[PDB]
Amino acid sequence: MTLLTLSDLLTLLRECAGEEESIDLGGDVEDVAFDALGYDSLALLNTVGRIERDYGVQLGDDAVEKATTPRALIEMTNASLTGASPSAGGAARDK
Repeated sequence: MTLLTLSDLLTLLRECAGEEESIDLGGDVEDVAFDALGYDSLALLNTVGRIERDYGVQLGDDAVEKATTPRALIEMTNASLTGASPSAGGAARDK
């Protein structure tokens, strides 16, 4: 599917919180922790849910844990989209 952007994660977050602007904080909140901008987790949990379903991402369930900033979630998503789904692996020990 299509990767993700800051404007995306922001709006979906905005919809979750119920704000009237994808980026109400202003803009200087791309590298600020969710708790540092005003997000708790419950809202993020919902937003992340819509993303995993809307984008169909699934690199790691713990991605939400490490995800402290928006660039994190977006990174995990963009990484999933760019990854183009997994494939187990393919070591080199045959012919």
